[PDB]
Amino acid sequence: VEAGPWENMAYSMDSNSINNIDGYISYTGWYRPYGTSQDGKTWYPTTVADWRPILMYVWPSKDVQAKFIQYFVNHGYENSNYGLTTGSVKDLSENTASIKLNEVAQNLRYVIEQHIVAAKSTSQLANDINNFITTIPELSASSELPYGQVIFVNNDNTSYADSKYRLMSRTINNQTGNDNDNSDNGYEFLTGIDIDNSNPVVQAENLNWEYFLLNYGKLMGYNPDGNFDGFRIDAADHIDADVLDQTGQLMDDMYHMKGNPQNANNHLSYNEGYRSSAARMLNKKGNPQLYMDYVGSTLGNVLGRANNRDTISNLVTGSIVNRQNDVTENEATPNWSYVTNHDSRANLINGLISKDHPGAYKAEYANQAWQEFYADQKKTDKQYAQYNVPAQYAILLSNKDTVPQIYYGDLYNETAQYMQEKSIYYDAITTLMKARKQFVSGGQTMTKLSDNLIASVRYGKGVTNANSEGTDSLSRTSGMAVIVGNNPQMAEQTISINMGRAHANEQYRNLLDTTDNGLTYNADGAENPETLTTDDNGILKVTVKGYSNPYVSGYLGVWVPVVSGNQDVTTNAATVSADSNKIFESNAALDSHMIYQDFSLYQPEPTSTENHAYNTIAQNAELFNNLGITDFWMAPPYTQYSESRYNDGYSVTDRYNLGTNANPTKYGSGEELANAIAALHSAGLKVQVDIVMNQMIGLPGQEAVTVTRADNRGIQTYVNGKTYANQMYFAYTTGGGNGQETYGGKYLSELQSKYPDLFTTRAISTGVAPDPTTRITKWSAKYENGTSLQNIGIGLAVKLPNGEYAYLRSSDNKAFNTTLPETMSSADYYAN
Ligand SMILES: C[C@H]1O[C@H](O[C@H]2[C@H](O)[C@@H](O)[C@@H](O[C@H]3[C@H](O)[C@@H](O)[C@H](O)O[C@@H]3CO)O[C@@H]2CO)[C@H](O)[C@@H](O)[C@@H]1N[C@H]1C=C(CO)[C@@H](O)[C@H](O)[C@H]1O
Ligand SMILES: [Ca+2]
Repeated sequence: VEAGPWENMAYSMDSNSINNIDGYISYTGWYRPYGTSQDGKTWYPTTVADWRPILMYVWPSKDVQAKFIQYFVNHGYENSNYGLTTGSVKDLSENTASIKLNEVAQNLRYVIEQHIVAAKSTSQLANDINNFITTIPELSASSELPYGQVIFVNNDNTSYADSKYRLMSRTINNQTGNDNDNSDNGYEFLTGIDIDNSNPVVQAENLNWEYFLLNYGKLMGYNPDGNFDGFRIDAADHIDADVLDQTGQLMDDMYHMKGNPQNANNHLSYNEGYRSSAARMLNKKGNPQLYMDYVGSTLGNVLGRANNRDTISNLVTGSIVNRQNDVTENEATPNWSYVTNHDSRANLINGLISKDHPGAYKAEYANQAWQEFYADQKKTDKQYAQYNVPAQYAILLSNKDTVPQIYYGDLYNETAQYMQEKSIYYDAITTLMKARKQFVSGGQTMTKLSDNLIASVRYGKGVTNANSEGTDSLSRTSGMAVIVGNNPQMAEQTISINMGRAHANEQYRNLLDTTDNGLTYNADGAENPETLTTDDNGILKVTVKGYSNPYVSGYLGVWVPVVSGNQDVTTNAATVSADSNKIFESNAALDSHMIYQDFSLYQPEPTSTENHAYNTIAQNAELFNNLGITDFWMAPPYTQYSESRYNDGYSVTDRYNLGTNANPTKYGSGEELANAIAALHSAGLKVQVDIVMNQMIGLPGQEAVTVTRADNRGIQTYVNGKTYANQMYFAYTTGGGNGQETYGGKYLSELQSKYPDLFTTRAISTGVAPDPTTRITKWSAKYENGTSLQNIGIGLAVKLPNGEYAYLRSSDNKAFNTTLPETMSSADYYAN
């Protein structure tokens, strides 16, 4: 038998003629048989270009084999001379005899080869195979059960991808496991390939990564200054909280923060979270990072809505700090707060999209939403945009026991080129920002006046409460009164504001007041003059009413002491702590800080080198200082997934490549980053990097992994009554770039030498220390909890009829012996 069906065997038994992922074969995959035939008699050898889809030759069961035959005969491949018509195959099924189905399938092969020769290509065949796959539940992508995630699990078939660790949802107070707080503590999975931050080797790699960022410019040989001072921690509610302990440990080891509030405050770190249980967690740990406060939502519900506003009293209570009469130090949870951030603006725009492209797929256009938003922002009767933006900032910037965070997109038109266009709110917000540096310090009292209308008073540096004498020389000339109403039809009336007994018989300047059309900064259109003077007890009598304009819907008024010139009420941090077990303490020295978010998701790509965000912030370094900003939050500077929607930094490909001249990020190059940070340092600011330990989206390398269908907590779940566990999945899991290759684990030896305690301190979740003996030069499933569903499908893995997976040895892959289906391998099969 020199010519025959034995030529269905693979040309060679290796990767050169058989598609495989880690040795495992796919039903969507292709192979090169030795030869092919269009009639059964004449057989021709393949060249290197003549490959065929495996679904012509092998199937997961007799049922699918019969449905393959039936489908192909019904969709173009009918031929009565080879026993293949719509009624000859109509009654085939899984119960049909095996040799009969094999014979019918062999005849179809000949008819397919006739089709191939008629078309001079396999293009139509490839399309028919893909179309057939979608009609089988088990072969299509829909087998993975949208929408959600899968967890990677242990299996001897995917032994390389095994793990002892994968401790899922060890988040916030659930570090130990054991959720007995009846409170929202967050969950492991968000979106993309979830990094196992429970793995000791990964925990060591995070410390490496953090050390790299903290010494960036030095280690790259760029600007020798220009290294990051701290961290904004992304997705802190969705990572094993061990890494929060270990970040704090590293920073304390490097910079000696436990002793000195000065050292702590110069290396400010803060955790992104939308769950109040994080406050408790951080307090128990001595506050290694700042807790993200929820006063933004309160500000939006009370001042920002069009109609159905919450009562003005919500501003005193609706926060991690009660500010009805806040006259103490070191008691409040050290926190950071915001009027807006990049996600808040995004959720506004991404719901305006739902009206413009109604229920449709977004991925395509919608700058029309922004044109609508910009127009709406200028209107009195706003459809979509936030009301009372300046008043929201006035409250945020005058609040005690917090580090306020200003949003780039509230100072600038965020979809324009970087810092090219100022927002309508630039004047109001920057006026309040400079006034903060000059005036706000001391105890806070928020007094309700008429169900709408609240006076928020700060008593000045060294003035603890309303009855105190001043201790500081600036006590007399410091403090602020912020008047905020949220009823645009409020009756015109007079009000009495207690400035404190330290401010008796004192002249106060009208810093900001409301007019018919907007705001005034020299009392021009207002109900009050340029200056008012307190009575003998320090009460200020002021006139107020409802207004309706683009800036104010209700009332906004701000009063500060009359001063001889330049003033600065920033309190310098102590060089010895009050507690010593605490890292951060909510006091006047922390309250003197102020964060600036430098980016938006809707920031454009730069049209020139001069429009690179890093170059623009190098140019404007002194402006940020002049505005009273001392803590610069920079966007994630990492290399991005090319097809990510916003190009923002969160969809990470390479943790260590922050951009080159040839291949910059959205924000610029690494050398530009180093210069930018040095420029900010020269202006007197500290700067922190957005660090993203939760996920890496868009790794290019595929890996054969064993997976189980899970909810966002990483526990197995059911979807419309269906589930699966221990299924083979050909997921995109492997990569990291040349940055990970060259810098991954590079500084673990140095860290071990300098700070041995990093790798002997046992983590709470695991009970073992970070492991510096393995370097992560490349990411793979072994260091991953799982992934969001990748639209590939679960039932493509080729199992043989005996039950075992089909495997192909190939130099890298030596887990098992080579065992392939008889149809494309066994000479002994074809001998019969
Ligand atoms: C995008 C953001 O998603 C997650 O935060 C979610 C909360 O999980 C979710 O509960 C909701 O928060 C509200 C909460 O439900 C409610 O109790 C309270 O009254 O109000 C909350 C705010 O309105 O919505 C937020 C987001 O809108 C994660 O916790 C965040 O880490 C995540 N942001 C990060 C992470 C990624 C990568 O996944 C980036 O896409 C994003 O830009 C970055 O900021
Ligand atoms: Ca996670």
